[PDB]
Amino acid sequence: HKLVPLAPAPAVGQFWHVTDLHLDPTYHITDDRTKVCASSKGANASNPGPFGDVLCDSPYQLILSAFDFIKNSGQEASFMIWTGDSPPHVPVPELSTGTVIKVITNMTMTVQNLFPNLQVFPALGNHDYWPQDQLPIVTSKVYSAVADLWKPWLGEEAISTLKKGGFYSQKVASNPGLRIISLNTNLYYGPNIMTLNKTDPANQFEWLENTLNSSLWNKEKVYIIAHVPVGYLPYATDTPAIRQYYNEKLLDIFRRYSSVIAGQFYGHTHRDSLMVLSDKNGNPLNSVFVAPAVTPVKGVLQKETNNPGVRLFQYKPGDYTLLDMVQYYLNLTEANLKGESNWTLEYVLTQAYSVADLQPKSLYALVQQFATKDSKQFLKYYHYYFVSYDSSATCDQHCKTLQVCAIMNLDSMSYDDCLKQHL
Ligand SMILES: *[C@@H]1O[C@H](CO[C@@H]2O[C@@H](C)[C@@H](O)[C@@H](O)[C@@H]2O)[C@@H](O[C@@H]2O[C@H](CO)[C@@H](O)[C@H](O)[C@H]2NC(C)=O)[C@H](O)[C@H]1NC(C)=O
Ligand SMILES: *[C@@H]1O[C@H](CO)[C@@H](O[C@@H]2O[C@H](CO)[C@@H](O)[C@H](O)[C@H]2NC(C)=O)[C@H](O)[C@H]1NC(C)=O
Ligand SMILES: *[C@@H]1O[C@H](CO)[C@@H](O[C@@H]2O[C@H](CO)[C@@H](O)[C@H](O)[C@H]2NC(C)=O)[C@H](O)[C@H]1NC(C)=O
Ligand SMILES: *[C@@H]1O[C@H](CO)[C@@H](O)[C@H](O)[C@H]1NC(C)=O
Ligand SMILES: *[C@@H]1O[C@H](CO)[C@@H](O)[C@H](O)[C@H]1NC(C)=O
Ligand SMILES: [Zn+2]
Ligand SMILES: [Zn+2]
Repeated sequence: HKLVPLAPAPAVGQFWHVTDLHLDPTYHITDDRTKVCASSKGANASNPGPFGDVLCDSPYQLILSAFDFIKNSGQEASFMIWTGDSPPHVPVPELSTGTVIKVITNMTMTVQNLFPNLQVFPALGNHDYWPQDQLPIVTSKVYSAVADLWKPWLGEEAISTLKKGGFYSQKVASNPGLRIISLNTNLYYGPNIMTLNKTDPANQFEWLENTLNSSLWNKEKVYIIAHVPVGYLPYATDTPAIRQYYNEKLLDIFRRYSSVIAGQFYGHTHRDSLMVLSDKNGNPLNSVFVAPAVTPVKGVLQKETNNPGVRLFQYKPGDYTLLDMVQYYLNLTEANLKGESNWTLEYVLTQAYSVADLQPKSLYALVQQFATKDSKQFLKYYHYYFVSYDSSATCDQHCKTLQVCAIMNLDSMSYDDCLKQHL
């Protein structure tokens, strides 16, 4: 037979996920530690170095080290997802629309300059707007500016919806049959006073339903990406990450389409968390991966924070089932002491937890293990939750119940049931 595609001589696809870069262009080592970074809001940086400080957002040197690590890692990857939050945590009057656009431009061009051939799928974060959190339900300067910045990666239809509402879907050029849906979940975030009481802000739910329907009929698989996740904040009691009304509506769509959705990937929490979306009777439907931040920032009172992280997913080519996740990190104290970075493997999920893959069943069974008393699996998970920032951090019985309940129960009814039974 002539002119047949050439067969291979077990291939695995891979993609990167980076999030919550939070560049602080003010960062510099100075004798007066209240002047190291505007993101410390006048507190003395604790022990600052070239790669940052726990009381500061990311120096450019830290962000560049993360992307240089990716570039030089020897990992092949066919795309990258980037789930938002580029400007630093400074007060509203210290920023502006133009300043926000300048920072997002810097990060976008850093990526485009270092990875000219790599398609990247961004999502907007709640800090990717001026004033922060107030992302609107109609077009805006920011939405237009990111549409221009991200045009190398996005087709006409995606640019159109991004300009209008901050969301889009896009085919993955290197992966026929895979579509990325990039939601603007900041429309559902509590502090957003521009969307209070709207049943379908920016018509994103209607759009999402229609997009998933078309993916079904076009035999596509979907990865969902967004900044703010669904479900419950695992360190708090009964505090959904987005407003309850919206969390419930979004989860209803995700459950119904859970056979088309092969992955969900979020940021915002600056922590390494898992969730398993199940139906009301506890049949696992969809795996959810919240990635930790590059920035190590924390407030003055907060007891723990994260080390900087970036992560890589492995998936089945042409099928898009998730096979593994490799979490990398920077030991910030180690890097700052010597002045050179050593981005390094934190863990491989299948090896760390002795699971076969990232399918909902495999993670659902793992979390049953977490729940057993003195589970070594949960102890490891809690260490990884802060990206190995503090091995002596402990999670008492109340803390663990809040964590496990949030991992397994993404809707209000299931979550409440879990707390009533175990708290
Ligand atoms: C769900 O999608 C089907 C399929 O529609 C087509 O296939 C998609 C992959 C995409 O290419 C769409 O643009 C296509 O229209 C919808 O069924 C079609 O609906 C149109 C009217 O809008 C009708 O003229 C066609 O005959 C329908 N085709 C079939 C096979 O039924 C369907 O309406 C969508 N459902 C919902 C609830 O949105
Ligand atoms: C993004 O911003 C950084 C600095 O905020 C720019 O970097 C300057 O030059 C080198 C590398 O180009 C940095 O290490 C320095 O920190 C920066 N200079 C000064 C005086 O601080 C970088 O060029 C910007 N990138 C883009 C694409 O705009
Ligand atoms: C990151 O690097 C720091 C500094 O090297 C490590 O700090 C060690 O912390 C343990 C307690 O957790 C101490 O007993 C050691 O003496 C410290 N080592 C040094 C050389 O100071 C820290 O453990 C590292 N983080 C990880 C996850 O390995
Ligand atoms: C910062 O640290 C120095 C100690 O070297 C101290 O004199 C100064 O008052 C501190 N400022 C604040 C706000 O903690
Ligand atoms: C809007 O407010 C009313 C009453 O305050 C409430 O019944 C309704 O569910 C709210 N809608 C949304 C989308 O929050
Ligand atoms: Zn953030
Ligand atoms: Zn955020």
